[PDB]
Amino acid sequence: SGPVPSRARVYTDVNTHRPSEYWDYESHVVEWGNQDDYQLVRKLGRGKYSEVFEAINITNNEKVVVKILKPVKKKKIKREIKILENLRGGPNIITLADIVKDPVSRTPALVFEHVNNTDFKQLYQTLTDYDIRFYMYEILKALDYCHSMGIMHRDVKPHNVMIDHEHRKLRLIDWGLAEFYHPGQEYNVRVASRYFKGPELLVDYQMYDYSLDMWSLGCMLASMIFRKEPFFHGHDNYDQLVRIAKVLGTEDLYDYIDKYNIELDPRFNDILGRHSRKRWERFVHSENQHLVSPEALDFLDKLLRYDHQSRLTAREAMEHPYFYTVV
Amino acid sequence: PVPSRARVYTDVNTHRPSEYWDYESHVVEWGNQDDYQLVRKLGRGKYSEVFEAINITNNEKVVVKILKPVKKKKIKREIKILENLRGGPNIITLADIVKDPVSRTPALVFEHVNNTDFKQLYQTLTDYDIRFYMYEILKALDYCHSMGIMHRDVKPHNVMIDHEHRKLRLIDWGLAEFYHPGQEYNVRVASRYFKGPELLVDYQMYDYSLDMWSLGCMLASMIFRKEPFFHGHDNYDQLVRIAKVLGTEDLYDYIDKYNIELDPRFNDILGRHSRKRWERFVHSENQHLVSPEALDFLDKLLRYDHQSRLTAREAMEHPYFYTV
Ligand SMILES: CCc1ccccc1-c1ccc(CNCCc2nc3cccc([N+](=O)O)c3[nH]2)cc1Cl
Ligand SMILES: CCc1ccccc1-c1ccc(CNCCc2nc3cccc([N+](=O)O)c3[nH]2)cc1Cl
Repeated sequence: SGPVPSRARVYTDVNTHRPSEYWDYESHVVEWGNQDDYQLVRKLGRGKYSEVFEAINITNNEKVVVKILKPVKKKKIKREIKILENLRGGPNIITLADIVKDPVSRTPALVFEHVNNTDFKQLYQTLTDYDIRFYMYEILKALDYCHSMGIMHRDVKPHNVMIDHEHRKLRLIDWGLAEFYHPGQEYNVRVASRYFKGPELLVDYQMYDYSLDMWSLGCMLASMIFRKEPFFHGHDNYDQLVRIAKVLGTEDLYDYIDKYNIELDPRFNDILGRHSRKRWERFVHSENQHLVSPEALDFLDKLLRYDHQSRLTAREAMEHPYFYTVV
Repeated sequence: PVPSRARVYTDVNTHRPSEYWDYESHVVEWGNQDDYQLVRKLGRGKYSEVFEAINITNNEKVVVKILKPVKKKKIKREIKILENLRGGPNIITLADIVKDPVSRTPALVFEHVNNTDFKQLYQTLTDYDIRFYMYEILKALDYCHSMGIMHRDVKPHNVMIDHEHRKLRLIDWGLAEFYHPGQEYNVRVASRYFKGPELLVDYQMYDYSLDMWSLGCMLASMIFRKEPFFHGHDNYDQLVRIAKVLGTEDLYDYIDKYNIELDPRFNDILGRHSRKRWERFVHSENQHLVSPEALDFLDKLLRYDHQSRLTAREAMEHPYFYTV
């Protein structure tokens, strides 16, 4: 008969009850302004099909961020623009300020609010237990907001979280893989970055939801509190599930695939093996014990679960004792 | 023109960091309006509509103000001021800042207020009631002035009263601004009947004392049962109506003192007028609200010279309030 259907435990019908205007990005009309009002200063990063720059707005002498997009897929550009317009002004969401094209190149470009990114390489050596709790709570405010707006980010990872530590400011960026949640919809599993992909993507279960972002957030928490980067170090997408099974165990993996009647790809036959369920306390060492606590391990255990339905939602996560010390 | 500054809270914003008063640099976090269900329309103002609503997460009634985004800088200003004053005595409480997912229209969520009708209070009000509520307004004004803010739109429409619970709230901070000594402000503020002489003669270096003139106009209308007290038909005529009570002599002394150049539009309409005695406005229908203390207090608020008017602090110490 095929796989068993599934739906989100929260914000299930938020898009169903809204007019098509909100979610039908293919029908959205994009107004491209003149890029002559912005002067490019320096390159910040170079991603797949995009380059990010620091720039200056000549009309008010203010710094901005300009993302120049390689127009490989026009439908994908309309999707990112519509999502950014819908989320504009939301808590800890990057703020879209303008949509422009250079007069001669006609290359699509997005203009955002400036963020003064601190170099993290020196920062994780000085980070405290409070700092991790504080910034994890800021990420959860962004996730509960975008999920309430019927949007899944689908690429949560440290590269997509900008922090200005001096001002204690955090922003969730790069909404290029984000999508609108419709119950019963089958999505493409080729999303997120390898180390952050949820088990649903790795076993080809297409009827996933906001809970995918909660797995990716758990991977980030485990790498920070244990000082192990990345936490699940796969070398390919099949090996990535084996790395997860070496921690969570193979017994609970079979319960997951049986609950949803998922057919395991034959490529897992010779590599999966048999693995015991490990205790989270086994990852504690002298270099990371100052970031670990019973509360932190209980919270991590409630995020890193095979069953997407059993993971905490962003709102449930915000009520956990791990955050009792934050404002 | 001659430079002027406030007699109180002069440098309160000067000694605070830039974050406090630089509203243009303030980051506004717009939440999801899906947590609120609109019930009914309460009122419709210029560039705003006020609705009674219910917060679905705690089953509590709230007030939701939907703003027409005519000027984005003005929205940031009102929000920053409401955030700075949040929780202050008799100040409307900002509870949330939201936008509807499809319309993206800016909206402010406030505490609920069960207002008693203004046209209904007017008949059963006593001398004590006027003294009590005037003191409640003074608590809000001394607080916002101490916080370096001038309301600039003090009028009865902006004061909500729950008479059953004896609760008062100063609302509509859309025209409010931060006071900086020596700053020149826009004179196109406040409602016609409540505009101070400084606004009418185009004197831009005004302060917190503007709010004390407006409060004076409110007191005069209540004790004398004359609404409004100064009934101008346009901004130029408004100055003539004040001149009919305070006289044209003291107006020229005010003008000369600050080297104000009178607009030529006043040439054929201002005329010559005598200074009237406050006792002349007492009649059979209002004598139960008038007293020597009330007239002395009123005389100390309604003065052309903004520097000579009582401060909210000085006003709170007047014998008129000895019974509250
Ligand atoms: C490590 C995961 C984690 C777990 C728990 C709490 C915080 C974090 C975290 C969160 C964020 C960062 C800092 N990430 C910066 C990523 C970044 N910095 C940039 C700088 C310039 C451009 C960038 N771009 O993507 O275009 C860019 N992207 C560092 C860390 Cl340590
Ligand atoms: C006895 C106090 C007093 C002393 C001196 C002069 C006037 C009064 C007075 C007399 C009546 C009122 C009541 N004004 C209500 C105005 C109002 N009622 C509303 C009801 C609904 C919405 C409103 N809004 O503007 O958003 C709104 N605004 C307030 C006051 Cl302060």
